Amino acid sequence: ATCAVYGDGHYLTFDGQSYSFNGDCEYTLVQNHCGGKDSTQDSFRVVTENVPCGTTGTTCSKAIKIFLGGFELKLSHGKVEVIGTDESQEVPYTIQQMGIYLVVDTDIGLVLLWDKKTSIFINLSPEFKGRVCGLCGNFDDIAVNDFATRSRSVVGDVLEFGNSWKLSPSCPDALAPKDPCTANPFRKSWAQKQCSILHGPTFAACHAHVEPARYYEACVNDACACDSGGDCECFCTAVAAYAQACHEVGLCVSWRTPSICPLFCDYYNPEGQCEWHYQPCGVPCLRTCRNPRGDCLRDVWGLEGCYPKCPPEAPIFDEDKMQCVATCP
Amino acid sequence: ATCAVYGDGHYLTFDGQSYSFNGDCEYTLVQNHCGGKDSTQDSFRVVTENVPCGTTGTTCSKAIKIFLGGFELKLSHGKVEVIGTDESQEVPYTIQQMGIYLVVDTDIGLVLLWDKKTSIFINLSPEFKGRVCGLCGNFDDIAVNDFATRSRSVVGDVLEFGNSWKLSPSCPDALAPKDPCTANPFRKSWAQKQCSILHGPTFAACHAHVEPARYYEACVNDACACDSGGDCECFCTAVAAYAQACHEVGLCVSWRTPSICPLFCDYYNPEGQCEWHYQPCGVPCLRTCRNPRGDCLRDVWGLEGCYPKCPPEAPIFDEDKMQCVATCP
Ligand SMILES: [Ca+2]
Ligand SMILES: [Ca+2]
Repeated sequence: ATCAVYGDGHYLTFDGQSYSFNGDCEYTLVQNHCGGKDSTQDSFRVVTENVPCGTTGTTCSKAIKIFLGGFELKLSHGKVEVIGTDESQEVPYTIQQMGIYLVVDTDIGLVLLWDKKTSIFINLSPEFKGRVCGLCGNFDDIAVNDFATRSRSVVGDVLEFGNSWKLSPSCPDALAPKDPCTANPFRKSWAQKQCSILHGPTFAACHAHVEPARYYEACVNDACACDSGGDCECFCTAVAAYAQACHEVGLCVSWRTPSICPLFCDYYNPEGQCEWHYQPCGVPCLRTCRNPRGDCLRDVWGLEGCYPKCPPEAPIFDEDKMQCVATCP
Repeated sequence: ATCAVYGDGHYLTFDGQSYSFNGDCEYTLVQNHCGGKDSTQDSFRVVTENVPCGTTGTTCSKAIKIFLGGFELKLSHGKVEVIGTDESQEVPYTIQQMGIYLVVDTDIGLVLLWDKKTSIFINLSPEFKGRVCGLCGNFDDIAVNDFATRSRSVVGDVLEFGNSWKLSPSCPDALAPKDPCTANPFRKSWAQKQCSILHGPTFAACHAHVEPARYYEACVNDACACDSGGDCECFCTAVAAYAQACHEVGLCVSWRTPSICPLFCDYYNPEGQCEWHYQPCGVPCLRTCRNPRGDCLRDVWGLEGCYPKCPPEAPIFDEDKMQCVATCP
């Protein structure tokens, strides 16, 4: 159970519902109290804005704003921005970047994952079941009642469900998308050649467990649509979505190849030093000044991305100068 | 003095002449005896074929064939293929891959550099001056007489000069190219943003020496034209052309950034081992079973690409399993 918003309008609910829509507006994914009685009076809210990326019109998210007790977080250009420093209580969120994921976790039990480019995953702890409303549907493990359109009513119109959670009072109404591959037929051969890796023998373990046909067509559509420049990032995000979906099951897999989506972990390594090896499965509990060896958050998973390989001498990471120091003074 | 064929129809002669043309045919760059008296009776010849890469019609080279004493080399799909094993004399060429360059050298003194995708550079030793004919012009350090169109005549028509060196008797005549950026105006902003790095402070050392305006517009044109997919490779080749042109002067520079054209030298490193650090300047003389420490070819330059960093124990490279073994048994 985890919200899966990625690429161009691909969504997967907690209860396991897959739909699609595109719209250039502001939307909220997770709300507290559903606008009613404030039971826990926390009023958590996560919102996002879509920009017309790509000439096909298939917009993708650009910025994410998080509201928590009068505290606001702005995510844009790969840098975290905070607006509003309430002089009460304290900081309730932790900002941590792991691999190619930007992770923010709340003391309430809310965990968000950010690829810093397009994708985003939201998971909810079981104590908040049912009483959550948004585009991700009610967290009740029932794919039937996940279409509550701000009025406790389930409607078969995915477009109506998506439009019901717009934020700007004066914002253009979203509409059904076109066919990216029919729009760009000349890219179809290259797109199929690139996205065929998912059905290749490398991902056979996940193929034997889940059905990647939806993710396969998602990769094809994303590659077809991405035509204004930098299609490599579109393809990499499309693949990494299914990679994470397989990883969260529990069985680690490896899919990176120097010809496709190549990381450059050597760059962070300074001169005369080599302590950054890519970890496919995902690093276990680490040690650093902020998070000691004995302390770790197990709600996170292996994920992916370059991680430092600190020497046995000074294995603690610093997180301020991106190196392994013995201890932060 | 070095032939510089790269991207989509970009050529620079030994004597320093820059022109451009595109054509889907077979052409010869360097010929021996110019079809006349065989002085050294070596009859060296390098030929190439152009394929309609990209929807703009700007073709780029795909395969290179080398003729040397009845020995033929086929270069396609990133793998070297040899056709014709004469049962006389011996092998006169050495096939070696260094960094992101595939290098073949002849005992005569001919050196070729291959990026395995599009680009190619040809240098000539001084003993072969003047008596060489081809698209690269006569090797006499004179930009005036480099337009010999197979008849010892210089013609101001670059198109005519290019067509005069076609090989297939029945092959379509080449024509002047269009404007890639006018063809794809929506890509102009992204292309300028990507190609502006050359004029950025990183390459100021070469900016203070050579004039990169031609290379700047070449990068812009290449990024504009590359639209059928994989524009990242087009941009990377366009940048690396100027990078090599600056490197051959003598002053080493660094331009790689994990956000742009990122190498994945970590991949070659096996588990528990980190002995592949990217070298910007280019590795000095190496040691291996084929080429010992005392033996090295100094005609080559630093170039670029991932190189192994063998430990002080077993520093010899094997070249058969891509690792550093003590000595080949
Ligand atoms: Ca539901
Ligand atoms: Ca000349």
